[PDB]
Amino acid sequence: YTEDSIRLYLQEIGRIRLLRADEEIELARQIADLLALERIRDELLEQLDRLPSDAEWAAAVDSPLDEFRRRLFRG
DNA sequence: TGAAAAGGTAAAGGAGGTCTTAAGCTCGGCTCAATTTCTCTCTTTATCCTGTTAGATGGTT
Repeated sequence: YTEDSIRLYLQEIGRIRLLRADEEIELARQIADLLALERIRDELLEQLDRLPSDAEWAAAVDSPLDEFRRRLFRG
């Protein structure tokens, strides 16, 4: 039960293991997928002048709402 | 009826206000160089935004 705040942040950091290069490549692919999906949604926002619903966004990707949502989560 | 006793009138003179000029000034207008604002352009910075590919991976006092 330390009072220092920086040391607590450093401990919280140390509870996470460094990535490996293959892990970086794998995560980078999912990040790119998320970015493209976000760009599409942004297009729906311009078309709808409102936030698209997950169903409309899933419809914009021709994807089942479950599959789409899980892909979004992974990203 | 005579006689105070007050009340008038017509002057002279003064006191006071109101007019007239010779001397001088200074004051505004008029011109006319001689310039400070103003308002456009025409730039020229002042400020903000985005990106950067060797590898790096837990503090100092």
